[PDB]
Formats: sequence, structure tokens, C-alpha cells
Amino acid sequence: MKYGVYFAYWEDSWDVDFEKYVRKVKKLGLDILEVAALGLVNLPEQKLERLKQLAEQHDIILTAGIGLPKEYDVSSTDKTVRRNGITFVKKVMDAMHQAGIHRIGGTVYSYWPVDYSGPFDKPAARKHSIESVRELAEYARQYNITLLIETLNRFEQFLLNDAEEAVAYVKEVNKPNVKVMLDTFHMNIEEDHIADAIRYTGDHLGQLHIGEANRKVPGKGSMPWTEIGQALKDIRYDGYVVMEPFVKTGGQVGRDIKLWRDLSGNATEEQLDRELAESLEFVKAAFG
Repeated sequence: MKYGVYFAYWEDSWDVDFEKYVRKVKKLGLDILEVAALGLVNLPEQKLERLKQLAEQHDIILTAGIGLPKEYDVSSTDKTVRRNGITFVKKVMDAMHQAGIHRIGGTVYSYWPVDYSGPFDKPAARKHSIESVRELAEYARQYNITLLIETLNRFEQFLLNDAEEAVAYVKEVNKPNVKVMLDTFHMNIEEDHIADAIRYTGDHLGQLHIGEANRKVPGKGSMPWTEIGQALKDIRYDGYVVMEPFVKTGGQVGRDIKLWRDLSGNATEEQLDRELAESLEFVKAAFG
């Protein structure tokens, strides 16, 4: 298994420089850095190449996270919006290729965060989503890119809220480079039992995001880490485990995560480094 962290752990916005995090993640003994697709898509070619070279130099695997905004809703019944979203994701994949990034995960199949103030049509959004994802899966092939379909809690999305819906959705898409991404934060809200959801997903599981129920670093909460560790052994998961802790309130990241109090005790960059190092040791012990 390979362990990583989302750069956003340390930041207040999605669109920042990533180069610093490649060295840092290697220093901390991690295998993977996950960066925001948003911070790649208009990055100059010079900087996409520099990022690729830094990852090679440090032997770090780079992955990309995305939440498509309303304007790029690939699940929209509005054809103009749908096509705008597809074009935007193709552009994201063009940039991914130059940075040497092969995996894109998150809400790449609809928009995030969902706005429930207006009405929606789950059935119609779903079939548009599947056709959009098949087309993006086909475009991805030329770059050996894999799409990771994130299962989200009801408050952030309406399409895929549990492992059952996500597995059914991905089976129907029926593409080898389209897999399910599970997330302890989201599973904690929607599943009867977190370990059983992982077991159910089995061969469909392309990536696991991990954090506590309130998105603190593993070890600070009551997530059943040993059971999760056992479930991953049960499906012989040899894939990527990416820590996705959010403990900072006030920024664009704070607002989109909806964190309205500090959970870091005003932790400095250095303090967040040490806690993540301890968290990683804890998770690896918990996973054997």
C-alpha cells in the first residue's frame, strides 16, 4: 500500500504552488502528494514540467483532486453546461499529462458542492453523468489516466452517497480506467458499517481517502482504524491511501469544507508536519 496527503492540509485556498509539498511529503516518509486539479489546469507548461521533475527527483507519486463547479456540471440537463464541463476536464487531463499525473479523483462526474436551494432530477443527472464519464474515460486513455468516482455524504452530493450506489454506477460506466474512491469522512455518515462498505467495494476500490469523523488526522478521533485495516487486508488492497485532514477555518478551503471553528489549536506548518508524521505511524500500525 502507498500512503499520501492532500496539500490542502496546510493551505487556505485550492490554487497555490505545489513544489514545496513534494519535498515536504518525501521528508515525512509519504509516497504520494495529492494536488488540486484547479491549480494545474492553467499552470504554465514550465511549472507543470518542474512539478513532474521534482516528483521524479524525490520519487513521489502525484495524484489530482477535483470538485467541478456548477459551470462545469458534466451531469447537467443543460447541454451547454455539460459540454463546457467535459472540455474543462479534458483541459485538466492535458495539464495532468505534462505534470506526469495519472489519477484524478473527487466530484469529476457532477458538480460540488451541490446547491439544494434549487430543484434537481437524480435519474436524469445520473444518465448524463455516466455518458460524460464514459467520454472522459475514453479521452483519458491516451494519457493512461484513471478517474476515481468519489462516494460523498448527502449534504455535498445526491448521486452516489454510499458504496452500493458508487459500485452500481461504476459497473454501468463499464470502463477499466474508472474506479470507486471511498472516504472515511463520507462512509462515516452514510454506511451501516465502514469496514463492510470497503469489503463490498473490493476490486472496484481505486483509492481510499482517510481522516477522522470531523476530518482531523487519523488517531485524533474514534474511526475504527483496526477494522478498516482488516477490511483492506480482506480485499488484498495494494492501492493508494491518501490522508485528507482539514483543521483550518477562515479560507476558501475552510468555506468549501464548511469548517466554522479551528480544529488545529492554531497549529503552525511545523506542528501540522509533526502531527501528520505521528498520524502516519499510527495508521501503518493500525493497518499492519
